[PDB]
Amino acid sequence: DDDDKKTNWLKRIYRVRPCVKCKVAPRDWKVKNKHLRIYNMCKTCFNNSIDIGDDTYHGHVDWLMYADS
Ligand SMILES: Nc1ncnc2c1ncn2[C@@H]1O[C@H](COP(=O)(O)OP(=O)(O)O)[C@@H](O)[C@H]1O
Ligand SMILES: [Zn+2]
Repeated sequence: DDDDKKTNWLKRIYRVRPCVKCKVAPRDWKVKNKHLRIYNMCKTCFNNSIDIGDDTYHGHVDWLMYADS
């Protein structure tokens, strides 16, 4: 099944690129209808970048969740 190719790519994508900032925690994400949105930062570093006023790492990549459009 072609959806399983997409699910294990996403599974991988998420497990091998950790938080841009701390580079150990993995990334915050959320599901938005057909897409998985992977934020660049883990939650803790994200909240901290608001406190310290850095917004250099702010951002996300969306990924279509399914093999077919
Ligand atoms: N954990 C995080 N790491 C990096 N950037 C983030 C994180 N959470 C939110 N952001 C950024 O802050 C803004 C708010 O995003 P989000 O709540 O996904 O937008 P929307 O509310 O329109 O869905 C976006 O630029 C998003 O990329
Ligand atoms: Zn982090």
